[PDB]
Amino acid sequence: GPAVIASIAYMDPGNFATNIEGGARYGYSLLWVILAANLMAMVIQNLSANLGIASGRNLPELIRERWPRPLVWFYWIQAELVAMATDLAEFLGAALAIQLLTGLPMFWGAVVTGVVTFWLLNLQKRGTRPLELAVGAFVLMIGVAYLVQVVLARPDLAAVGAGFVPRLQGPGSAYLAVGIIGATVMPHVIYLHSALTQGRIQTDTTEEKRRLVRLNRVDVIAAMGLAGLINMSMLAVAAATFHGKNVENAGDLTTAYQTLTPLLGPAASVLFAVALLASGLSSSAVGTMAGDVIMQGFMGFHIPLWLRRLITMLPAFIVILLGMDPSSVLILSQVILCFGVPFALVPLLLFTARRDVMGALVTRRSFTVIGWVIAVIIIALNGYLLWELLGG
Ligand SMILES: CCCCCCCC/C=C\CCCCCCCC(=O)OC[C@H](O)CO
Ligand SMILES: CCCCCCCC/C=C\CCCCCCCC(=O)OC[C@H](O)CO
Ligand SMILES: CCCCCCCC/C=C\CCCCCCCC(=O)OC[C@H](O)CO
Ligand SMILES: CCCCCCCC/C=C\CCCCCCCC(=O)OC[C@H](O)CO
Ligand SMILES: CCCCCCCC/C=C\CCCCCCCC(=O)OC[C@H](O)CO
Ligand SMILES: [Cl-]
Ligand code: NA
Repeated sequence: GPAVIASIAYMDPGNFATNIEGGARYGYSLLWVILAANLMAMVIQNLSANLGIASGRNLPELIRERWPRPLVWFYWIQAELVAMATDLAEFLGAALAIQLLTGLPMFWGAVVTGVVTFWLLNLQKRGTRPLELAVGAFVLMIGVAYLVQVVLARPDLAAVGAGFVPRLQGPGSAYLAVGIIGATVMPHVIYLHSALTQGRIQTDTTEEKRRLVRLNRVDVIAAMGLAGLINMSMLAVAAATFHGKNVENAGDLTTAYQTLTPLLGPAASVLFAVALLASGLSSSAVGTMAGDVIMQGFMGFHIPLWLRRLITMLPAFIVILLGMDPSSVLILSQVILCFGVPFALVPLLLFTARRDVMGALVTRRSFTVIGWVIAVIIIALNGYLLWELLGG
C-alpha cells in the first residue's frame, strides 16, 4: 500500500524531466546522484513509516501537538510551498503530455488537465482502483521499456562505470543533481508516509508494531530498488541517445520519446506521452490529497478541497501564460523541493529517536546518525547551489 503510493511519486513528471535532461546534458556522470538519492530515500521513508506505526500519528500532527505555535506556523507555510512546488511539476507534466498527444496549446492542455483533476477529486475505490491500476500499468511498462532499452542501447560501460564515482562538473551539474535529489527524496511524501501507516495496527502491541516495520521495510526497499533501476536506466538511455550527438532541444520532454524509438518504433511517441500523462494525473491527485493531510495535521483544520485544487493551479497557468519551457520549470520545481528536505528531516530524526514518541521502537543509534549525515549532505549541496547562483 504505502510503498506503492510511494513508488508512483518517484516516477512523476519531475523524474522524467531530470533523468532525460541529466543524461542528455551530462551523459552518465550523474548516475551516482540517482543511486545516492535512492539510498537516502530508503532510509528517510523507512523512518517516516516507522513514525506512524510506532506513535500512531503523522509527522505534521506531532509537530502541531509538541512544538510552539509560531514554529508550527512556519512549518505549515514551508510545507504548503512544498505542496505547490510538487503539484506544479505534476500538473504541468500532464498538460505537457496532452500537447504531445493532441497538439493543443499548453493553456488548453492545462484547462483539460484542470477539468480532469477536478473530476478525479470526486471518486472512490469503485472508480479509483481501476484508474489507479491503469496508470500504474502504463508507467511501469514504460519503466520496463527503459530497463530493456538500457541493454539494447549498448552504453559505453567505461563511461557508465565512471558515472558512479561522485563527480560534479560545475554549477550546472550541481543544479541538476539537486533536482534529482528533490525528485527522489520528496518532502511531501516524508510527511505523507507517516499518515499512510498510522492506524494500521490490529492488536495495539509492540510485537504487532515490529512486524509492520519489518513488512514495510521489505516493501519499501523492493519498491525503491525497482524505481532506482528504472531512473538509472532512463538517464543512461537518455545519455546513449542524445549525449554527444548535439541534437537540438536534447533533454526536453518533447523529444524524449526518441530514447525508446529503437525499441518501440513508431509507437514510442504515443506510449511515452501516455505514460507521462498517466504519471502526471495520478501524482497530481495524490499530491493534492497529501496537501490536505499535511494542512490538517499542522493546523487542525483545512480549506475545501476544491479551493486547494484551484490555488495550486495558479502557478501552472502563470508559467504557461509566461511562455516558459515546461521541461525547464519541472526541473526547477524539483530543485525547490530539495530545499524542503532538511526542514522535513529535522523533526523526523528527532521524533523517531525519542522513547515517549516511538516507545519500544526507538530508531537504532546508527541509523539516526546516518540520517543526520544525510541531512548535512543535502544542506551542503543546497548551500553550494545557492552559492553558485548568487556569485563567486
Ligand atoms: C519549499 C520549501 C523551500 C524552503 C523554504 C524555506 C523558507 C520558508 C519560506 C517562507 C517562510 C516565511 C514565513 C515565516 C513564518 C511565519 C511564522 C510566524 O512567525 O508567525 C507567527 C505565528 O503566526 C504566531 O503564532
Ligand atoms: C511553487 C512555489 C510558489 C510558486 C507560485 C508562484 C505563483 C503564486 C505566487 C505566490 C504563491 C505563494 C503563496 C503561498 C504561501 C504559502 C501558503 C500559505 O500558507 O500562505 C501563507 C499565509 O501567510 C498564511 O497566513
Ligand atoms: C494494438 C493496440 C494499439 C496500440 C496503440 C497505442 C500505440 C501507438 C501505436 C502506433 C502510433 C503511431 C502514430 C505515430 C506514428 C509515428 C510517427 C513518428 O515517427 O514519431 C512521432 C512523431 O515524430 C512525433 O512528432
Ligand atoms: C486567490 C486564489 C484563488 C481564490 C479565489 C477563489 C476562486 C473562486 C472561483 C470560483 C469558485 C468555484 C466554485 C466553488 C463552489 C462552492 C460550493 C460551496 O459553496 O461549498 C464550498 C464552501 O466554500 C465550503 O463548503
Ligand atoms: C548515503 C547514505 C545512505 C545509506 C544507505 C543505507 C541503506 C539502508 C536502506 C534502508 C534500510 C531501512 C532503514 C532502517 C532504519 C529504520 C529501522 C530502525 O531503525 O528500526 C529501529 C526500531 O527498533 C524498529 O523496531
Ligand atoms: Cl563520454
Ligand atoms: Na519544452
